[PDB]
Amino acid sequence: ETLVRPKPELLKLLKSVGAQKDTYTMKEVLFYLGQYIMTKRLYDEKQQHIVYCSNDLLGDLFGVPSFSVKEHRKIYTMIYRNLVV
Ligand SMILES: CC[C@@H]1CC[C@@H](C(=O)N2CCN(C(C)=O)[C@H](C)C2)N1C(=O)C1=C(C(C)C)N2C(=N[C@@](C)(c3ccc(Cl)cc3)[C@H]2c2ccc(Cl)cc2)S1
Repeated sequence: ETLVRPKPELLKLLKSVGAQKDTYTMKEVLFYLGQYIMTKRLYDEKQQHIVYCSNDLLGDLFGVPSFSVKEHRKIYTMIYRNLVV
């Protein structure tokens, strides 16, 4: 539905997992974010609800060393701090 426009650095991250537009639905952003987390192993097998993104571009952009996958609104907050008109 509605389109969001990533800042350059987030756009960089999305493109590193094969994205090729300037604008995306939130659903597409989360798809690519998932791909990025899985292909970079940004988690620990013993804690499957936590993304560990400290010392990764993703942590720089989201401004946190880890976050919970069950905390959806905060995930949207962090994405929105990386969005532009
Ligand atoms: C944080 C990633 C977690 C840890 C392990 C792995 C997982 O369950 N498995 C399944 C079990 N397994 C094996 C080897 O059998 C592996 C450990 C892989 N895993 C995931 O697959 C998850 C995924 C992958 C598709 C990325 N997601 C999850 N919530 C998902 C469904 C999700 C959560 C929140 C929101 Cl808003 C949207 C989607 C998705 C995801 C997507 C984007 C972001 Cl930023 C965070 C999470 S939980």
